Amino acid sequence: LLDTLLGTLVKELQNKYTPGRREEAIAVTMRFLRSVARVFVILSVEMASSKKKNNFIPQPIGKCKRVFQALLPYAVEELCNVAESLIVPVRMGIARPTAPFTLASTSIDAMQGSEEL
Amino acid sequence: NASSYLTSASSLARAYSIVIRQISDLMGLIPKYNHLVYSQIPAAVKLTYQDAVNLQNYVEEKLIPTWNWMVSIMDSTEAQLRYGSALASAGDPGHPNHPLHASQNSARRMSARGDFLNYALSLMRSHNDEHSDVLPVLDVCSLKHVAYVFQALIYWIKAMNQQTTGQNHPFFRRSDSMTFLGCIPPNPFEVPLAEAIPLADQPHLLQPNARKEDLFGRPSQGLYSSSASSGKCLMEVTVDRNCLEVLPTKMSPPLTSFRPQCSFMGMVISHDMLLGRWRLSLELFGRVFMEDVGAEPGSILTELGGFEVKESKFRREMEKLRNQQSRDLSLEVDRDRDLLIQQTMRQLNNHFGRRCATTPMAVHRVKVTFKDEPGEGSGVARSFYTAIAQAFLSNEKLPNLECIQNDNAPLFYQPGKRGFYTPRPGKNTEARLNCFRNIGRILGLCLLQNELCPITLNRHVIKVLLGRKVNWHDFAFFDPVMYESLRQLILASQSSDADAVFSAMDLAFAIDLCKEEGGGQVELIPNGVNIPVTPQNVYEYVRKYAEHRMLVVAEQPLHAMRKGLLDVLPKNSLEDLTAEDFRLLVNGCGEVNVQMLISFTSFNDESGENAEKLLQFKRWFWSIVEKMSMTERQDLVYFWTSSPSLPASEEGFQPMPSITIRPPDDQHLPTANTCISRLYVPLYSSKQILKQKLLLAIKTK
Amino acid sequence: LLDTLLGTLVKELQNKYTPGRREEAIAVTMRFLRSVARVFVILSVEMASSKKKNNFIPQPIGKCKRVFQALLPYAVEELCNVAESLIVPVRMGIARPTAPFTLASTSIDAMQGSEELFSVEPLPPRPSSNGAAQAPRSMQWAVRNNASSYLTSASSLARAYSIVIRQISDLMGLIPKYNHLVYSQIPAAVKLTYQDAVNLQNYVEEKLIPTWNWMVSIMDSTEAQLRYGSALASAGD
Repeated sequence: LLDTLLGTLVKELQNKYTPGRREEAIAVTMRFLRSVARVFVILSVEMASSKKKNNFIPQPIGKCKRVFQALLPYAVEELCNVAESLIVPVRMGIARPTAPFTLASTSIDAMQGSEEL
Repeated sequence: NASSYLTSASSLARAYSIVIRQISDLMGLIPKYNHLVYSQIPAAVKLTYQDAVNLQNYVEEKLIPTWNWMVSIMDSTEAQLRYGSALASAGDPGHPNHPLHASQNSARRMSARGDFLNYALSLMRSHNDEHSDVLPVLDVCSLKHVAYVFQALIYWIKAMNQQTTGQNHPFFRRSDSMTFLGCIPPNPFEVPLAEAIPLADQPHLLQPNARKEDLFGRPSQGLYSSSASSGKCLMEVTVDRNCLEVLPTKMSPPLTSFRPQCSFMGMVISHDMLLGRWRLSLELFGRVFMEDVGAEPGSILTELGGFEVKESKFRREMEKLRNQQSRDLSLEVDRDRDLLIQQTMRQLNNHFGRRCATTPMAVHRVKVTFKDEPGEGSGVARSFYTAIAQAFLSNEKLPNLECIQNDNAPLFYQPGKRGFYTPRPGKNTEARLNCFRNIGRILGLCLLQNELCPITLNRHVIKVLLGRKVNWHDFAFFDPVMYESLRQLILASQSSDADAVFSAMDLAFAIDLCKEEGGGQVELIPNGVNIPVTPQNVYEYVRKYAEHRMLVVAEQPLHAMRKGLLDVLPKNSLEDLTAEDFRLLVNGCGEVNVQMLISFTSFNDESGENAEKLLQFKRWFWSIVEKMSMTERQDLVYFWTSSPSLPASEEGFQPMPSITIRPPDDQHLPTANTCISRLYVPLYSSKQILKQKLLLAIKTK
Repeated sequence: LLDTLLGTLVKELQNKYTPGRREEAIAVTMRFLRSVARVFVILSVEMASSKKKNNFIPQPIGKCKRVFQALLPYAVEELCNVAESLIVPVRMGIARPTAPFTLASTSIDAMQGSEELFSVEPLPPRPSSNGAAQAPRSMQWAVRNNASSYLTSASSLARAYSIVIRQISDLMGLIPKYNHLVYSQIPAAVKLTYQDAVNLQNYVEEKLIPTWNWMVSIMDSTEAQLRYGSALASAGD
């Protein structure tokens, strides 16, 4: 399913015959990559990068990485914007206080937290 | 729960680090995009060269503000730390305000208003550089988010850089274990050994919590305004955040050949120079932020980790490896030193028997037995290790080993400082070769068995055992006296009167080696006797003599010890280990520390007396230990845990040795159990009787 | 004593015949004004401005204000520098956590604390020749650990910045009536010209621009968030 979605996005991005189609494809890809970056960051934060077994990629994180690798030039730009958004409150001294939380050692716990979100 | 600002800041910084790591991976995927993504994944976006270049420009422009922020904070904090270190060097340790004082321990022990006033006054004094004779007020533990951001940006720089990628002799060049990344090494000849390599002068400086500056000398940096007007080639001196924020802001085609190059500051940036520039900050970060900021992939704090991370990883790997094989093997050992040597090598050869070659052998536990002496467990194994180490390390003749297949002088000698030993080769018979292989084998066994083998070795012996490359500075650990003589000769060769002095000394390419190695005159080079030593080739002569005195004399001993250690420990775990780490892991701490004993000590009771008497007895015992000498210290540690050396850290002692109090009695000596390393002490009613009984107990061997 | 010090500073500031005297006098005045700003800021932070009895002036605070008025064209610059020094960590998010403290309601209790902070000795020379506990011994002074919160430190530093900015504003508002209010009554005052006042205003605005941008950004953001919340409440279920 993800492969089909990315194929449609890429095919519409590389369109010259239909006028005014590249810009629409750019906007659609931008919004989709923003959503994928949001879910990727949420899942990555909810997890712990354990060195044991050298997994380093669960199934959802792998899907997000594949999406980023597909539309790479726009994925990196959206990632830059997301990172700057995350870091602006930290480097302006306006971060909202929160309570400590334990990082999930497995993936089912990460799914439950993400699903409530 | 806590609902603190710093937790949110650190979490957001971790999210930023995750995104920056993803950006770095994506950016590094471009040079192989047509092979790693386009060909494999069915849906991919065409990528040219110009769009990749514009993409890099976009990423750099977006990352500039956070880069400036992190540079400001890091420069300011490194300046504060360096000024604190300089003031500690130039200050009086007796004053309460000195950094190296107990009052600054931050754990043993003003008002909140006073603390804030100190912080504000420090900021105001530092703004215009008026911070002299007062230690800067900072809290590095509150800069976790800065640590995360620094880690992310250093990962980015390292990833892209890796995408890009006396006489000058590598023998004289300081090795990786010698120098610090990004800082040039001190000149081997200009600085005396007392300051260039303080570890050689005082071997007793090796401790689990040791700063590499004290052991291997203080490094300098080629920075500051001299031939440098870039912005980061100027060495950080100012403390206030305003100046170190103005400085980094006031300075203003096939796709497979991208070669991304990082110019954040208008100049090519190498991560090594950044690590050198923020050395103290990174040391503090690694020592403080390791549980959290040292866990993410590609952590520089992990790569630059000290002894703690390496020892924990090695011990965990050893536990994993020794538990992966169900083959349990043990030995039969008695006291009689000649019989001890014979039975030990025979049983070790039997341990080697029934297997031909190739894969190393792994054991689960060691169960040393004793004839006519009861006892079984880990304690008897530790006793065997200590006894065999002492027997192998006795300066007296050795029993014949003619039954190894069915060389008289002692194996190890002290070339320089007392307590450190290197092999002495004899006739190079197969018996001595097998004995050296056996000593390598039991050193390996003590490595896997988490037990302290006690054979103290010279540091280059440890290098040849671990497979590193010997530098001239390692020669400084051989013997300080004639090493200093060689350094003085090198210095004198630079003088204008070098030729006359060399002719007067009348040195040739031959070495007169005494009986500790075989004796006689050995030619460094063919026809070297007829070739005198000249200032033109003084570097070559010094190289040949220094390396010859310790490397070639014993090719066969060390080279056999190499397989002796390799036949038990696979080569995977010997990497990421230095000589100091191995010495602290096998030999433990050289001297027994009272504070180290206090760190892991628990007390029980069986007499049933009141708590006051038990507390008084514990205080008396601690006072005894404090007023009690080094040889008696090793005697007491032997009487306690059947070993004379404590392991490197708290973990490594199997039982966490404890002390129990027996019902009072003036005629019963204290006892101990090595299998659990528990010391039972009677509740002596008088001080002098307690001292006498304790000294009698520790005097037993 | 303060009058004599200010008189000598003014006399050496308005001396032209001696070569190189004015620059040295300017540097000395800058150093003295930095020290005065430090003591003034510490005293003000230690205190609480109670509206009761409308005192508005403790004895040392009035002395610092007299010093600032006497050397206003340089005192305002030194106060600007002090305010920037106090406000930079707050707006750069690096404030060192501190425990909350009460504010002195009397001038006889604010003297303590300031005494222990200012009346201190320098470090003597060497005779002859959380994971905080895991820090190296030589760096133990650089690591800490009733509350120890970042927000308390940020608020206190912002309070200090507010005090300094209020003093700066009062001094610059005194400029139009400098001759009638400051020059004639005070024995030791500095002559002020119109171009000097214009340069002073430009300097103050240029120094205050960064914190102004910081507050404008934060306040516009939070106001937009609150307005959106109100609109959604009006349009919500």
